[PDB]
Amino acid sequence: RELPGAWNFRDVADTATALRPGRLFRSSELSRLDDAGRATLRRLGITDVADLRSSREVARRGPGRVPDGIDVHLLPFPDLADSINDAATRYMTDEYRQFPTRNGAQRALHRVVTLLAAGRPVLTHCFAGKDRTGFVVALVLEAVGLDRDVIVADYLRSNDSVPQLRARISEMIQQRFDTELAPEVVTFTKARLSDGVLGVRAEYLAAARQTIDETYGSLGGYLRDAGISQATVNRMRGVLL
Repeated sequence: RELPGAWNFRDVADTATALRPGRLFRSSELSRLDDAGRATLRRLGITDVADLRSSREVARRGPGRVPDGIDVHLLPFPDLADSINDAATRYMTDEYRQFPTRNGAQRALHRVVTLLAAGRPVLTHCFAGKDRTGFVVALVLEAVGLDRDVIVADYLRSNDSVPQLRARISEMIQQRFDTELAPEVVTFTKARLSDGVLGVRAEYLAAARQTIDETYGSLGGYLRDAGISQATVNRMRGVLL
């Protein structure tokens, strides 16, 4: 259930029940993991972490406080930083729209898939664990043949963490003279900590997915361009399903 010191944590198999449990996990950043959190990671058998945070985010928030025996792979993916909170919806949709072509997006997907295909239990995270992470996870799941509704079910679970993210942001702001704020905090604060910026919606993920088809022709063409072979996909399907 819990990963103490982090939030928005789950095994993807908790939702996508055709997956083997213990293979693909997701969460918020791990920069405040505590002793109980480190023990949870060891207990679950996670050997690899994919840290999708931008290097600014990593600089400010610090490295994931993981136990020994876990390889943290730095895979920077540009962050989402610069009553109508239809403005938040527009902004977020446009951010997702640009995900596929961001510098580092293909690199992150390539490494996550490569690790999974090798039989490594992997935890993928960014800052809030909902947008960048939600994109990468969704493509992984689609690559192994899961239906959209199952992918979206797991993606939307990040809405359950919105109160916890809000509390975390307030605490970061209180500590802003001790630790510089991650750039997304500033943008989310401007957006008046909307549920539209703190949460997720199926329209966001669908915008990114549409851009893959428009730019690369298909998901297969995106995966190929990202150095991911069908052999690797096949191995990943065998490991995950």
